[PDB]
Amino acid sequence: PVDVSVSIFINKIYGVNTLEQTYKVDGYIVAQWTGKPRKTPGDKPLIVENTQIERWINNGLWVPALEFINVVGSPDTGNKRLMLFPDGRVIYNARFLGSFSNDMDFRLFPFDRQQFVLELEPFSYNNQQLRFSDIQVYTENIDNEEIDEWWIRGKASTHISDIRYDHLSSVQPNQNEFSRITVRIDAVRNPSYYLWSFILPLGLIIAASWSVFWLESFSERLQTSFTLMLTVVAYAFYTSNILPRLPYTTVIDQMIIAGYGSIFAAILLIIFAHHRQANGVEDDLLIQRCRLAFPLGFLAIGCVLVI
Amino acid sequence: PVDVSVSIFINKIYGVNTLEQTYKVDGYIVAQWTGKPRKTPGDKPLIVENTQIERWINNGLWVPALEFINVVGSPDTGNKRLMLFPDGRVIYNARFLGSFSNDMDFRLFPFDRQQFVLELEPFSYNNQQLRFSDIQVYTENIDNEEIDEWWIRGKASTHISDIRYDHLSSVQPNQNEFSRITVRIDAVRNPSYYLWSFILPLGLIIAASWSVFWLESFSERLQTSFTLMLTVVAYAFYTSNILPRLPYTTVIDQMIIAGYGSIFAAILLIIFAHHRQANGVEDDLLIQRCRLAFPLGFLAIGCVLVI
Amino acid sequence: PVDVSVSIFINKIYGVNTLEQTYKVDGYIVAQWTGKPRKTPGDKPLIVENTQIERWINNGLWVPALEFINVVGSPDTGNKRLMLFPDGRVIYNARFLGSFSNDMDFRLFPFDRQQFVLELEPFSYNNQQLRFSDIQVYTENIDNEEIDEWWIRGKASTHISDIRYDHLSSVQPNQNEFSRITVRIDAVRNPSYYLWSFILPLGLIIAASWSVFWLESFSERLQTSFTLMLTVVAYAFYTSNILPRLPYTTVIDQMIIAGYGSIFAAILLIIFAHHRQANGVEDDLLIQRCRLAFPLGFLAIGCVLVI
Amino acid sequence: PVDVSVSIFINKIYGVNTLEQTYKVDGYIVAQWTGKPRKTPGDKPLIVENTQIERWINNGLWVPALEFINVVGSPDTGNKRLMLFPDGRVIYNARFLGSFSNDMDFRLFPFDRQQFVLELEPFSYNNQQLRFSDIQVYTENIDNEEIDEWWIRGKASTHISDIRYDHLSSVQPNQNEFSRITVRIDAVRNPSYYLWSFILPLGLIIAASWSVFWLESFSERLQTSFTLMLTVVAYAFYTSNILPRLPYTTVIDQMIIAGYGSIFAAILLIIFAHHRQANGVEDDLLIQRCRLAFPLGFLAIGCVLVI
Amino acid sequence: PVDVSVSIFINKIYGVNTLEQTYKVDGYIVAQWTGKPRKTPGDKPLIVENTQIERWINNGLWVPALEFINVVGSPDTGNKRLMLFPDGRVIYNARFLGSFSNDMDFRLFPFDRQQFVLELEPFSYNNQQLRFSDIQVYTENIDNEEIDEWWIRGKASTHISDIRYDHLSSVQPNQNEFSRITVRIDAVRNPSYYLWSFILPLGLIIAASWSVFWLESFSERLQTSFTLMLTVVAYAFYTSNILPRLPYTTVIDQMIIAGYGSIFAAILLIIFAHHRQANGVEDDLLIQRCRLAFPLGFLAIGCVLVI
Repeated sequence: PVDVSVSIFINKIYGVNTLEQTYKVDGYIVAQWTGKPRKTPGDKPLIVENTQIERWINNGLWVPALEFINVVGSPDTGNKRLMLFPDGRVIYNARFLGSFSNDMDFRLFPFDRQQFVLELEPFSYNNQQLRFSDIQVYTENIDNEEIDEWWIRGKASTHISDIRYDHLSSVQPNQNEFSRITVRIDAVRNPSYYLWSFILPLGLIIAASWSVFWLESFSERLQTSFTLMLTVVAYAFYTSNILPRLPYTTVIDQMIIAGYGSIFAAILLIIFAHHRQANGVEDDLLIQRCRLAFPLGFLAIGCVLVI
Repeated sequence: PVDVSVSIFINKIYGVNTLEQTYKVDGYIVAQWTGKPRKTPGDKPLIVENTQIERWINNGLWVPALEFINVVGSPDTGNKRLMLFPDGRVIYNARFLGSFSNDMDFRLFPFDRQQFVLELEPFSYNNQQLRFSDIQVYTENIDNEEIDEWWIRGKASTHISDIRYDHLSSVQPNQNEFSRITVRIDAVRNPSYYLWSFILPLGLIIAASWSVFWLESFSERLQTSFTLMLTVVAYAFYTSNILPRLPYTTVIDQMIIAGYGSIFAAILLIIFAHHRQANGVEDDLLIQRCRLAFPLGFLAIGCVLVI
Repeated sequence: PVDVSVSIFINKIYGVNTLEQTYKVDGYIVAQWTGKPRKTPGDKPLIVENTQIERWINNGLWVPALEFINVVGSPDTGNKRLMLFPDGRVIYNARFLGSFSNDMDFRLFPFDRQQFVLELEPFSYNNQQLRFSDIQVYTENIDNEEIDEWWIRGKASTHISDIRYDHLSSVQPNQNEFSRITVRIDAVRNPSYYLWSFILPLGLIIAASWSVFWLESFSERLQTSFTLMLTVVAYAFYTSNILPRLPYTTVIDQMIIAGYGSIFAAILLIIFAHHRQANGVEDDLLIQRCRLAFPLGFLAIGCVLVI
Repeated sequence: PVDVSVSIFINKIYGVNTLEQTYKVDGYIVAQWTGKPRKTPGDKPLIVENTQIERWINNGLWVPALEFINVVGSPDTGNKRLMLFPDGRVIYNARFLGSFSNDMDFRLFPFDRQQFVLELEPFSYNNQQLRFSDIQVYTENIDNEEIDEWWIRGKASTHISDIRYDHLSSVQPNQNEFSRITVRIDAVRNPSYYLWSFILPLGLIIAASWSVFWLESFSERLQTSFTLMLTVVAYAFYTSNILPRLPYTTVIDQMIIAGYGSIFAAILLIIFAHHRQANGVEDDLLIQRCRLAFPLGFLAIGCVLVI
Repeated sequence: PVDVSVSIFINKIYGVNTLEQTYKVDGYIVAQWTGKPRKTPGDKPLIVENTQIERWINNGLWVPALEFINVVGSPDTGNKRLMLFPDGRVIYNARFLGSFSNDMDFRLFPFDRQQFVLELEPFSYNNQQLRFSDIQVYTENIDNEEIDEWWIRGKASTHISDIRYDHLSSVQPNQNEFSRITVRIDAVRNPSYYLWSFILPLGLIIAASWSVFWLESFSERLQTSFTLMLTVVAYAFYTSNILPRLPYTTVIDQMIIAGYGSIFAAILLIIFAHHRQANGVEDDLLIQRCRLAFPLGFLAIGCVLVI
């Protein structure tokens, strides 16, 4: 087995796609291994760039294809370099920009943690193995964080391992184990924007919705909630058109549903007060004064949103 | 005829496009067949990656083109591999990401079932036939389902068959039958998000629309429905801007239409009550109290939405 | 002149772009012609796939470039095949996905008819002519129509002809006529979704707008139309954000404008009634009761929308 | 210097992008020049298509690269053709689709004039010059204009000239002048859709906003303008979401701002009338009757929108 | 070390993407260096265009790959040119369109300053160094500025330097320093559109929100703020759907939040006035007349938005 050492430099992690559960990574990859020594011009190592690499491979230079197990589509690679040493060893250097996949849970929306992952594994060779993995994620931990969308809690953690494929080729003696590098980078979302521009106003609006009980008339109390209704709908619109699309409800999504319910419960009470009596217009003076039953009956149902 | 055995590994099914009736599939394809034995370095099978395959084909290596009958556009293929065995046999291994087409009915929207399909068939050869088909869909049935948009029912069902082309080339003796593999994967949509964030509020809103009859005045009853009107419009907007575009009405779409109608029917009654009398302001005390005729006259018309 | 026979198989017509007046077509193209006989391995016709075709052309195999006169950009071509016959003849088979252009009138919007068109013409040769054209549009007429956006009237109509180019090269003897195949496929839009989700509610809303005249007060009548105003605006928004963009007004667009006008005319009358009198608050009892002058004065102006 | 004659056929001008100031052009380019005579099979001129051209260039055929000075990105080129004449001359024919840049002023929005421009100039050669330029813009002036977004004045105006580059290579004797063809096509926007669907309703809405002064009460007059406010906001939304994005205000944009102001001025007057008195509820009978001071005080400030 | 002189011509800086912190740059790059003299046809320098450059590199012509350290993805390069001089020197000329990355702070939104940056560094060679950098940004400072989105303060400032890479290859003697050119161009945003179409109306709206205190009734005062609420929400929607997406709050964003708060504070006061008394309907005549406490209590909290 050939010992291949891998170094991965990560430049930029961006463009998360919530629906597809993908994210974009720009970086370099470096692979080193040793082959039989060679005569290089002078005795300085030889440099082979881009189009020329192909030529050396035709004359039988071994350059194993390393696959990103979890790229969606084939990465855009920039410059490629072979550094051929006279003492045999070989260094492959290439820049890449790729879309990568991972299981991503967005349920705690505005405050969710996520992990960006790279998985490197040789495409054709079970033989030849990964010596060691190094991830130079030379961004910076707690710096421009508030200028950037995601806060990195790395550095990156690595993990070389062996993957067994059951249903393999017609090869069987013992060629079903491939060497796999797995990089993980942890991150949390920058919850600021969503608190101040979504959670907050949603609160104010839901709260204000409660001030319907301090209206004198019944005709006032009822007609007004039809406007609070329209308000939550507009806010749902605004909220859902700007927030990331998902197949499940988020924190915010539930708040909105709550607002919908609070306002509908009120309409039930408001109408009940007016007809649970012993006359015609005896609004249960006590009930129509649940101007406290709601606010904290909602901050009770609102502390079971987090049970 | 050459016996070609195909194995298809399916990594990710994502990005459904409702309007175009397409979906994205990332995976590997493996084809094996046997040709006349060969001298391979050592006697170990020979590996040929990417750019080199082209070269071997120039020297007359037969590698038949296998077409995805139902890809829209040409798939993005990652790494290619030929494994050449000394005892003759040949294995072709390639990664692919492609957009695939299928008839898709989205009429039951939030709770629709769908089937993702691959169709493999040789591009040029009626001769050479498909030995057997294997689909390793190594995701997992009922696991992270609630993190993912689609729930897979699978495993995949396969189907080798023969397709006859009537209008063919100038070849006629009997060369109009092609071997076609057909993979099918079943799935249902994750109806959660749509129930709690769309169906529910739409219900509340339509229900609340009925509380218009518990308004004392007529001026109150009528003026208020103009707001309920605006509310349904807003909700239609919200609904249609976030939901997948289609050329037909869905479940939700009908609910919306229903809301439109309920509110328009009420406006008719509300105005009729006020002028079907024997004076000037004799609102049919009985009629203006169809505060039950509607809710269940709608839950009757609402059980014929599902007849 | 060489006799070239063309067969075009059409798989999918999708992705109409209203603004650019383009549509997407996926299919195969087949060209056959006869050249000087050849020695083929065995005496079975020879198959040449993809990359190899290029090689044969280098050794002087004539394969004339057939251009799609009306593609926007250059088509994505999948697999290519040369079938070389020993008795001379040659068959070119290629899959294609392209964006095609045609004059498209969308003025009758929800119920417009359109025609999808292919135009094939040799790129360099006025010599060599198109023998006959066959379009196998093996979809199905009136079948899944209600699952699909467009209903095909077809089958396709063909028409081989000669195009004369005035301003041509320095060639003049008589080399300005090119053989052009022209395929046409007719289609109508699936007007369902738009009737039930747009035309209908727009009607209800415009109608309901008329119930403003059945309000008792003047303050009621006027203040309320400001809400009907806002409603039409919201509906315009909803309507225009979901409907296809165009540089002209459609049917629906006019309805919307009508709604705008009806509501503005009403505001004029409502205010006129209140001040065309002999006192201060003598609303022309007769006029404020044009609760029929509008509905049918609009179904009169609404039958001149179709004159 | 070689005399190169250029002819440019323009098929389609579409996809204007207001923000980037770019537009899309599909067409053919034709270049002709004369080199030393050649032996062509027969004595008929020779045709060389696509992939073959590259080969002839390897054997030392001179084919100068003509650059589109103002393409954004590199054009998608379809078929290429070399027509090699026995008497020396050479014709290069290629189809192209590119995105082109030009200074574009969109300030008169719905009625702006624009000019679509091509700029052709040899990439490497100051030597060799452009003989003459011909632009066959065979669309049609005033024909389907109302089906198309842009109305072409044209025909196209050409202009061959010499561009001097100051900071040039290490070459200095006098090699800093390049031959540049510059095509211009004039066009005006199809202002229909925007008049009837935007300018008009905006008018109606702004007008109707004035009918607030014909409300009897003060509570009526004030509360109602808060709805007119909301209406303008909605109309701004509708307007800005459908109109082309720009970094400056358009005609329409100003109307909107006007509506905003009129409504705010009214709220000032309405409130002023109610408190500029000698009691408590003495609304300046005269002032509250500026039901004419506004409409024409706005058609005065509205004729200084065009000073 | 080889002395490489670089000149960069910048044609267009466009398409800023706020979320990804990237911008688009179209331009030319020119590299010059000197190698061993050569025999050129005649003694005129030799020109080598596009496809041919590749050939010369195969015969061992050294053309070092210069990487844009900060491109996202790999640039689209148009025409390439080698100018080979007989006296040895070599000039490389290429057009490029690329997406470039930089730290971008958008917190002062409508009036933010930004800097567009290019970073050029040899891909493989620590040897060979950058002689001098020249950026010809031949646009124009304060000219068509009001037609363009961004105003350039330039001209461009350069900075050639040495970057040390710690974790490098197996090379160690002293080969960890690479020559890096860094270009910077300064710019400010054209704040017009946003002042007149966003900041202004937002002001009017927030101001008008204060006129709620000039309402006579309490039922009037409270019911009306529910409409002002809905208005701010609609404006938030309009605002956020048209403005650039970011992970933080901007100036405008805060104004919006302020409007939300002002309107909520008012609802608190309005309700407090009505129940802080010695009876039932004694609205603190003094308090309900904070028609000045707010406007300037907000222009006080509004001058701490800028502390």
